[PDB]
Amino acid sequence: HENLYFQGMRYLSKDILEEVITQRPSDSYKSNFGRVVLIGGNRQYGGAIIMSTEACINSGAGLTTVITDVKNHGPLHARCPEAMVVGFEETVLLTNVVEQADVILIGPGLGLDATAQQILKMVLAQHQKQQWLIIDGSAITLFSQGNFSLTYPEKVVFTPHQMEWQRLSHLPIEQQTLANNQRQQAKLGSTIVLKSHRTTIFHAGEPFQNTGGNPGMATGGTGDTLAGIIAGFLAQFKPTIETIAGAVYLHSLIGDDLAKTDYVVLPTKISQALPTYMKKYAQP
Amino acid sequence: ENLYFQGMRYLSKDILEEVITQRPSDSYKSNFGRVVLIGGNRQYGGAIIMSTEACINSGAGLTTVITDVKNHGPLHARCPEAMVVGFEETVLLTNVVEQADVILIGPGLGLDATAQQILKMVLAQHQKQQWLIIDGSAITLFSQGNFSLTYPEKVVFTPHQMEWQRLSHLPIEQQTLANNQRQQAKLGSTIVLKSHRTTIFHAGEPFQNTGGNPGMATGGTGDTLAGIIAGFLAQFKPTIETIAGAVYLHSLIGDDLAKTDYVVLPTKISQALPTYMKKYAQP
Amino acid sequence: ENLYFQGMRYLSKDILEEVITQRPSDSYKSNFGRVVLIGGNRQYGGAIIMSTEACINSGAGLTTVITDVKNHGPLHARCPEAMVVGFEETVLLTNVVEQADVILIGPGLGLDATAQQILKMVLAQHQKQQWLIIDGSAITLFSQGNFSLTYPEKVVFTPHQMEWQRLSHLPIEQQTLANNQRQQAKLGSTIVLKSHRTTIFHAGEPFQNTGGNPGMATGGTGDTLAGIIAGFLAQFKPTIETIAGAVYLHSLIGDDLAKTDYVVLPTKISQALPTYMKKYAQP
Amino acid sequence: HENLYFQGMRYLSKDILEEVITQRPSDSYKSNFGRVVLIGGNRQYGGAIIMSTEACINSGAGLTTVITDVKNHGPLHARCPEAMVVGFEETVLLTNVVEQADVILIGPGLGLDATAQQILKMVLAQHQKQQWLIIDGSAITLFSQGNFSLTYPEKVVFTPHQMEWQRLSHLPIEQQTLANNQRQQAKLGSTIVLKSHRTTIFHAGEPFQNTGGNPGMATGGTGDTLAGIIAGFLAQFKPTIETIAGAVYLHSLIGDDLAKTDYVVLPTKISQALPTYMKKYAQP
Ligand SMILES: [Cl-]
Ligand SMILES: [Cl-]
Ligand SMILES: [Cl-]
Ligand SMILES: [Cl-]
Ligand SMILES: [Cl-]
Ligand SMILES: [Cl-]
Ligand SMILES: [Mg+2]
Ligand SMILES: [Mg+2]
Ligand SMILES: [Mg+2]
Ligand SMILES: [Mg+2]
Repeated sequence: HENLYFQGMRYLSKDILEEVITQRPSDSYKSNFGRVVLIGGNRQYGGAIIMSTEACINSGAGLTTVITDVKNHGPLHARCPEAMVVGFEETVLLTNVVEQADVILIGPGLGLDATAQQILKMVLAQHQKQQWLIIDGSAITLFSQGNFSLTYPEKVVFTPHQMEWQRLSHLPIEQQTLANNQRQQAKLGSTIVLKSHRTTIFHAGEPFQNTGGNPGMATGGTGDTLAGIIAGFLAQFKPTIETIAGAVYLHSLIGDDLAKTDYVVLPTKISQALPTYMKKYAQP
Repeated sequence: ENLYFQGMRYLSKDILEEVITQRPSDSYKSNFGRVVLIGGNRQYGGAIIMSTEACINSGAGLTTVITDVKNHGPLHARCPEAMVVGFEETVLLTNVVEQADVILIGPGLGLDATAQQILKMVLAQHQKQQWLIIDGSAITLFSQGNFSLTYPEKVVFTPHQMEWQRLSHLPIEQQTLANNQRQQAKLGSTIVLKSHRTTIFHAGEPFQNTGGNPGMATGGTGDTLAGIIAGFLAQFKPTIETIAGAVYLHSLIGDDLAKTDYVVLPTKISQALPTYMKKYAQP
Repeated sequence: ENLYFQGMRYLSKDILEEVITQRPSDSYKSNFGRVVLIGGNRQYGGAIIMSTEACINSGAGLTTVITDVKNHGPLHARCPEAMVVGFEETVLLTNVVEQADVILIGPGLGLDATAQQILKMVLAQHQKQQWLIIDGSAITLFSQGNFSLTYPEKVVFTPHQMEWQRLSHLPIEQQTLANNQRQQAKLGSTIVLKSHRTTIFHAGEPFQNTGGNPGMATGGTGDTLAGIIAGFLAQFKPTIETIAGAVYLHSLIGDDLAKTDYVVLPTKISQALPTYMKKYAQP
Repeated sequence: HENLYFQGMRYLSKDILEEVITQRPSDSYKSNFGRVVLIGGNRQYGGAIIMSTEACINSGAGLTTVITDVKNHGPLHARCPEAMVVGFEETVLLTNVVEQADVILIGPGLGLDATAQQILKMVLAQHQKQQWLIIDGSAITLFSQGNFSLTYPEKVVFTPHQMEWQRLSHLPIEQQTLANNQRQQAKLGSTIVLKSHRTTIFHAGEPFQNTGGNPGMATGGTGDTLAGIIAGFLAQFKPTIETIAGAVYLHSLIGDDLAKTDYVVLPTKISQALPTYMKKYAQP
C-alpha cells in the first residue's frame, strides 16, 4: 500500500529543520539566543529536570536557569555546569529569574504536592505576554485540576500525552479525533503538542503531523528531553509554531537514528547529539 | 574433560534470540515495566547505583530506586533517568513498591533493622503478578528471619555459594545438582546459583551458563547482573528463559570486553546493553 | 571591507608557537604554577566549575578553588584534580591566596558582601610577583568600591562591554581604540576587552583576536577563557603575549569545534586543550 | 653518546610487566584479587583520594574501600561506584575495614591536621604483619614528625618525593646518593619508592631504576594515581618488590604514551587506560 494522508495537515520532514534552524549572525551574543528558565524536579523526580536542562543547553539556548529542589543542584551541575540554579525556597530570586525569562518550561519531575501547586500558581500569575510558557507533565495535571484560566494563551504550549490531554480537554481517548482535538485546542487558544507514536501539533493554523518516533524511545526521560528541546528552540528561533514542530521533528529524527543501533535510546544521548545534527540543517 | 549432566541445558546465543523481542510500534514506557530497586546503605551505595545503570540500559521502562538519601546525588549524576525514594519516606516507599512490576532487593543493602523492616514490608505486600528478586544480604536476612513467600513461583534468589548455604542449609561440599534441585523445589522459587558457570534451578530442567571470566571478578559484577535480570523481567515473557537470557547476556558482554580489558568494569557491561540487545533482538 | 588600524597587531597561530614552550625534562608540578580560582556563589557555581576545568586542562600545575561549599561536590565529580576551599574558611582561604602564583577572581562570584570582602582581601595582599585576573562581577565590585591596585602591571581585567563601561566610565559609543587605550593607561593594567574580535590593551601596541564565532555565544564561554588565561600565566612567560596566546587558543578551538557543532559547549573547548597545546608546543 | 648505567641496579622495561602481570586463573573470584583500603582525602583535598580510588579499581583490585571525609563520598561514587565508603568519624567501621584489608594505602589528600594524625596512629597501631601498608604524601610527613616506629616494616612501602624523603631519611637532597639512599632504606627496613623524573625503588635487593616519566605528568594527582596503582598491584600479584616496580613502570609507560598526544596528561586518563594496557602484558 501507498501512504494515506489527511488533507489540511502538514506532514513533517527535514524540510522543517531547514526552515527553522538558521545560521547565527556573526554579530550575535548569548543574549540573542534567549534566557530560558526550566522549572521542575522535586525530591523524587529530580532527574527529569536534569534531562530537560541537558537538552536545553545542547539545543543552543543562550542562558539556562533551573528552578528545582536544592537537593538536585549537585547532580545537575555535575552533568550541566552551564546551567544556573535556584531553589524552590528562594521566593524572590525565583521570581526574578522568571521575570527575566524569554521562555519558561514548567513541569518535568515537578510532582503534584503543595509546593508544586504553589510554584505553578506563582508562574501562571507572573507570566508576561511576550514570554513563551511550556506546561508539561504534572504541571498539565495541576493546571487542569486547579481550574486556572490563561491570561495570555497564545504563547502557552501544552505538551500532554494522551491521558494528560484527556484531563485537560475532557476528551476521552476514544474521542480524541482530529476535529475534536482541534476544537479543544481552539477553546484554549494555546498550542497543543499531543505526544504519541506520531505526535501531532494543534494550533491556530493547519496542524503538523510528526512522521518519526519509535518504541526504543519509550523510556523515562524522553518527554523531559523533548520539552527541553522545545524550550531551547523557542529561545533562539522565530516565534511561530513551525519552531515547535522543528523541535518535535529533530527529537524523533535523532531518536530514530539512534534506535538503529540502540535497543533502548537513552534520552541523554538525544541531547548530546543536538549540536552535530543542528549544524547539518542550519539554513545557510 | 568437561562433565556433562544429561538433565542440564547449556546456554548459547539462541536464548537471546528467543527472549529479546522487537518492540511493538504502539508501545509506551509503561509497557516496558515499572522496576523498583531497593538497596544501597551508606557504605555500599555504589552497589545500587550499578544495579540502576544496568536496569535502565537493559530497557526497563521506568526505574525507581529506594536507597539512602546519601546516595541520591551520585545516582542522579550517573543515572538521571532513575527516580529516587529514601528509606525514611515510608508512605512513598510503600506506594512505589505497590505499583512495581518487578522489585529487586539486596544490592548494597546491608543487615540493619531498616533493611529488615523493608524486606518485611516487600514480602508482606508481594502480589502474584509481581516479580521479586532477592539478592545479596537480602538473602541472608530472608533466611535468618521468619520470612516466607506467598507467591514463591514469582520469586528469584540470586545467591553466591555462601548465601545459598545459608538459604538452603547445604554446605558447599553438599551443593550437588540433585541436592540443589531438591532445595529449589522446597522453596518453589527460581535459584540463580552464581559461580563460574552460573546455574539456574527452577521447576523445569536446570540451565547452565557457558560463559564468564575472571576479568569480571570485581566488586559490582553481581549488582550489574541483578539489574539486568530486573530489566529483563520488566519487559519480556514471565518465564525462566527470560532470566536465563539476562544471565547469558551479562557474561557474553563481559567475555567480549575481557578480550581487550584485563578487568571488566561492571558499568561497561551495562553501557553495552543497548547495542548488544539490538543485535540479538528477534526480528 | 575590514578596517585596519596601523597600531593594531592581529593574532595568528604564530602567537601559540611563541608562547607554548616544551616543558623541561626536570620539571615538577610547582614549576607549572599554583593557581587560585575564586568564584561560584550558590546560584552561579557552574561558572567556577567551568573555569576550573579550563585551568586544569591548560596545564596549570596545581589548582585550588575558593567557592561556596555547595559547589565542592559537583566540582570534584568533574575535576578531582582541583583542591577546594569554602568562603567561610577564612584562615585557609588567606593562606592559599598568599601562596598562589596566579589568582583569578570573578566567574559566578555575584555581588554580595562576602564577595566584596574576599575581593578586598585579595587586593590588599596582592604581591608583585603574582598575576591577578579580575573577571565578571569582580570588575563591577572593583569599580563600585574604593578598591585600588598596588601593582597594576600584574593585574588583568577581562570585561565585556558593559563591565568596561563601568570600569573605564566610557559609554559603549565612546569605546574607541584611542579612548580604550587612554583608560588602560590610567589603570596601568592589561584590559582584555571581550567582543566578537576581542582586543587586548596594554603598555604596548594592542592585539586583536581574529577568531571567534556565534556558536560560542553560550553561558560559560567567558568562564572558560578566564581559566585558560589563568593557566597560561601560571606556566608561561610573564608578558602580554602569554595572555594573547590564551585568547587566541580559546577561539581557535572554538572555531574548529563550530565546524561540526552548532553550539560549542564551553567544556569541550577545555577538554581539547591538551591535544591542541601539544600540536603548537614550540619544539 | 651511548647510555651510562650503574652496576648493581635493575633498569626497568616492559620485561617487568610481563613478569608481574599474570593471567588470572579461571577458577578465581573477587576475593582472590585482594581487599584494598585507601585512606585520605580531607575536606580540602578529597580529589586526591578519588584519583587513587579510580587507579585502584581500574588496576584490577578485587574490592576497594575508601576511608575519607563523608564530604567526599558523593563525588567519589559519581566517578567510581565500585568503591565502598567509610567516613573518618566511623571509628568502629573504619577499624573493621582496615582489619580485613590485604593492602592499606594511607596519605593521598590526607592533610596534616589532628584528625589526620589520629587516623595515621590508629592505622599504624592496627597494622598486621601480613598486610601491605603504603605510606604516601602527608602521611610520610606525619610519620616523620610523630617519631613513630614500625612494628612490621618489611611490608611497609613509602612513596616520597625528594623533600618528603629528606624529612623521612634526614638526607638533604644534595646527599641523596644511591649509597646514602640505600643505607637509609636499610635503617627503616621498608621499601622506598623515591619518586622523581626517574623514580628509583630501594629495598632489600638490588634497586630498580625506572626508565620512563615526562614533564606532561607534572600535574596534581599524578602521585595519587601511582599510589592507587601500587595498591591494586600489591592486592593481586606476588608479594615481592618486583610487583611495586611493575606498578611504577606501567604508570610512567602509560603517561609517556599519552604525552605523545597530550601537552598535560590528566592523571585520571592513566587510570582509565589500565585495563587495556594490562591485557597487553598479561603473561600468558
Ligand atoms: Cl528522576
Ligand atoms: Cl519523560
Ligand atoms: Cl547505613
Ligand atoms: Cl550565594
Ligand atoms: Cl582535591
Ligand atoms: Cl599528586
Ligand atoms: Mg523583561
Ligand atoms: Mg497495581
Ligand atoms: Mg610565597
Ligand atoms: Mg584477616
